[PDB]
Amino acid sequence: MQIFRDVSKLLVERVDPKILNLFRLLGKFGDEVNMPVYVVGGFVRDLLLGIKNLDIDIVVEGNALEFAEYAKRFLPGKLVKHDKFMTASLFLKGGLRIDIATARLEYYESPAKLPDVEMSTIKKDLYRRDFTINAMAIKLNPKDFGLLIDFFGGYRDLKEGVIRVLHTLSFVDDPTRILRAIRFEQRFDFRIEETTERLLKQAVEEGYLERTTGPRLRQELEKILEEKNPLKSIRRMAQFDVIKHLFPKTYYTPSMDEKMENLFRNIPWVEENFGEVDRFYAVLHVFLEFYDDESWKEVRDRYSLRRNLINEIRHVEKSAPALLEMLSERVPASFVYPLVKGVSNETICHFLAYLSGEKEGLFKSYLLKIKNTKLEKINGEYLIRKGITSGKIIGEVLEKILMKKLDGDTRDEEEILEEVLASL
Repeated sequence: MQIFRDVSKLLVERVDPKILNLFRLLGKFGDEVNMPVYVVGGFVRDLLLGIKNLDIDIVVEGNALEFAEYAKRFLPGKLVKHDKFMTASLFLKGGLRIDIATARLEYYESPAKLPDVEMSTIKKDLYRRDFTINAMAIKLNPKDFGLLIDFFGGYRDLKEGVIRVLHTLSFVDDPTRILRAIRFEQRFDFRIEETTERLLKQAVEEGYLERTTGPRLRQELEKILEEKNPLKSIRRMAQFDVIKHLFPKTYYTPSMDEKMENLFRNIPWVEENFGEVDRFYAVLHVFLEFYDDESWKEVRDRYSLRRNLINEIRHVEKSAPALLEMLSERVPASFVYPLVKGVSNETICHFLAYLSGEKEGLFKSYLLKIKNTKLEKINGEYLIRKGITSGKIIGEVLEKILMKKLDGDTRDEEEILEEVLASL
């Protein structure tokens, strides 16, 4: 099994020359300060897959700051230190930005957060990363420029479309990789090789997800949501029984899957007509239907959710059956007003998770009819106080006019006279 391979030709072929020359310079600085320099990770994966990947991620076997400082005086830019054991970024005025980190090992005392010491060679720094396809480096120092360093069978695992962990305790160490594996599985068209699959299942069914902290998990979750085909990933989690270990009161059923399918289908039509949609919460609107208060507080606290969220979910889960019936009978827009009156985009999606076909089509417009062509034109409360006093009664009036209007009457101030007649 080949570890070292000359990928020089491939780099000159695929990488922008302005940037290739930079990699060269960096290598050269490495020698001039006696640090081995490497580009690592996704960039190398992406190169070999022939996938554009612009950013530059540098690993040095030495002091990151020394190197960034040295680099800085030949590459005019802004040098930010960081809070990471030895991490810096040089922001070049030309636009692009260099990340620079010291090669590090991770040792795990428990299945939580690892000890780090720089006291690592590049080997150890690669050995601690998640999957073989992400654990590859290319050396930038002049004599070794364009050398693929692949300790773990990553090149081969690309050509076989495989997601494979680097050692046996990989999931137990960081159970966050359970979600990450699915994510890169759907992101390329990859499969989780047998052995690692078994490892994944053990970790899932032995409590490892619960043993990890909420925030870490949430973040890998949002990341899944922003990937290309989230629904695939979600179904993959369910295939692996992950969802229930993430949310102990949610059961992923053919019923839930349908809603979830409707959900995603309709989500962009909502970002389209209504603005930004937090996909994490949209998905929770479904996951968390029918949660009891204590099951909720447990989940609300583990992942850090808004307190009101259970209220909004409950509004949809409770009003959903009524909503279907109203869309069956082509009831007037005025009748679905109270259900969506001033609700979150996420709640909207959640309503859309229940429908398809004609009901979706109608509801979709009723919604647009509300978004716009809402909006009183002339009538204020103060257009009303010229003829009529307070107070609940004027508001009542304004909404009746709004409402007769939603079904729609294009003119006006007949509507007021018209409905004050109704009031008698």
